[PDB]
This record gives sequence, structure tokens and C-alpha cells, in this order.
Amino acid sequence: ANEVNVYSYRQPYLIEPMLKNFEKDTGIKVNIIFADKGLVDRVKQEGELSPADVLLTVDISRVMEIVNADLAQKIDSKVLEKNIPAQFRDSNDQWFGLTTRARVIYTSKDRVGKLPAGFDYLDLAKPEYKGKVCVRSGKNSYNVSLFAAMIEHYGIEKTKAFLEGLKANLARKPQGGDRDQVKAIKEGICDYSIGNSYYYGKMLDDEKQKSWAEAAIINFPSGEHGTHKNISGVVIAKHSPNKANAVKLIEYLSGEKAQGLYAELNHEYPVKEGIEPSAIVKGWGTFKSDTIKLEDIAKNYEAALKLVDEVKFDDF
Ligand SMILES: [Fe+3]
Repeated sequence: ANEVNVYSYRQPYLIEPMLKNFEKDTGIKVNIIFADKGLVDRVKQEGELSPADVLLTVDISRVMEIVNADLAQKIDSKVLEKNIPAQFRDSNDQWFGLTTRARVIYTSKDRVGKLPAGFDYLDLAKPEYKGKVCVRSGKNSYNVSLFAAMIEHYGIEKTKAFLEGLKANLARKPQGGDRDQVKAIKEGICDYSIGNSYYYGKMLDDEKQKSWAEAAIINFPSGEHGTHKNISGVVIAKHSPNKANAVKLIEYLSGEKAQGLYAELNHEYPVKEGIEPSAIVKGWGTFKSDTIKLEDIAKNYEAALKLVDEVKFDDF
């Protein structure tokens, strides 16, 4: 066959455009399965008979789970070397970042306005925000990786206290995704949410959700450690049965065209130097990105997940 088998943690609407362009431009057929969980364990249990070629991630911690479990292989590509800056790929060539995203704080336009300079994630645990914060499941990987970064910066005790305070301030039982929290802001249920940056652009582009975005302000935390960054990523599976095609896919996704699609269609930040963000994303302005090393986020993921369970974050 002339195919590549993709296991995707990315949502269809945020990856199918790139994959369809890849199919058209290369002639390689994409077979894709989607999930929110269980794909790493699936590759592991499938073992040497796994058909997986490419694992698409939305989180550095998932990437490292795959790589640490010896489920990846090293890819030595001059195309990836050129297209992906070194800070967004494994020094040992087993994973590759394709975009970055910020986990931001959305606020009610009407009831909060823009956050002041210096506002940090930690501030969301302060008693003045009781009943005013919406967050999706604390066990969602975007949240766990944020909390993992917080462990690196503040330690486990202060991060646990933060999670207790954040939980205490929730306006409702964690439910829905990042966009749904912004709907809740629009409807007046909460005044603050945590969510990824690109969703704001997706909502603005959606006729049914632009009113949600219009009721909210995107804020990039500007405390000591700035705004949390994470990546969409990719690994080629250890036993990739269509490895040449897999390499062609990840090389394609790293290229000028696909990076432009990530920027323009997804409102993510491309990794490739020289590729501009969308007009919407540019309009948000710049911000201070956390300088934490991507691997040091992942290092703390399991501890962060344990904290989320300990504080029973999702139990209202
Ligand atoms: Fe996402």
C-alpha cells in the first residue's frame, strides 16, 4: 500500500485540514484513528504487530510518555532539522514539536476586563475569585501539564495548595472542554477560565461560537514565570510499518505550507522560523513565555496528576 497510519490525540477539526493537504500533495493515504486517551497503551499492547506509524500529540507530557516507554524511534531528517527549531524537538531525535500553544486565562469582558500586568495562574486560587472560575477536568492533559510546570516552579506543597484553592473557586463541577468554559463566561456562569490560546481564534472563526469569544478577553499570564507553553507533537512509532511514509508526513507537517495551515486554520503558533501567525493571533500581541524546558514539564506530570486526584478536583 501507499499509506500511513496515524493515531491522533488531536481533534479531527484541528488536524484533518493538514492531513488532507498532505494526502493531496503527496498521494499518500492517511488512515487515522482518534482518541482522547489510551493510544499510548494501545501501541504498547500491540507491540511489534502495531500498525501505528505516527502518533500525533497535543501535549509534551504525552510525547515523553511514549518516548520513555521505548515506543518511538529516532528520526534523522535534514528537513526536520531545518524546519523545527532545536528547542521544539528532542535533542535525541525521537519526538518533534509542530506547533506551540499557550494555556491562557480568559476573562469576562463585561465583568472583569483585562487582567493587570503581573497576574499569574496562582492568583486564580485567591478567595476573591470564589465562585468565579471555570476549568475543565483537572485530569485533562492540558491542565495536568500546566500544574506540572507549577510543580517545577513552586514545588508540590504550594501546587497542591493552589489546586485546593482553585477547586474551591470553581463556579461549577469541571465539565466540557476549553471552549465550553468560554461559553460559560459569555453566559455569566464564571468570570475566569483556563484554556488554550488557539481555541479563542477557533471560536472567533465559528459563526455559532464567535459570541462566546466576543464576551471574553484572552490574557497571557505575566507573573515571574510568564505564560505556560505546550506543543502539539509527533513521534514515529518504534515498529512503524510505513516508516518512509511516516517520515514524509512529519516532514510535511514541519514545512512552510503545513506550518501556515497550523497558523491560519488553527490559530496556533507555528514552530517554523519565518512563518507568521494569523491576523487574529498577531492581534493578541506578544507575551512572556515560560522558559521552563519542555522535558521538565513532562517530568512532573505524574506528580501533578496525583495532586489532582488527591484534591478530588473534579468532584463538586
Ligand atoms: Fe487542543
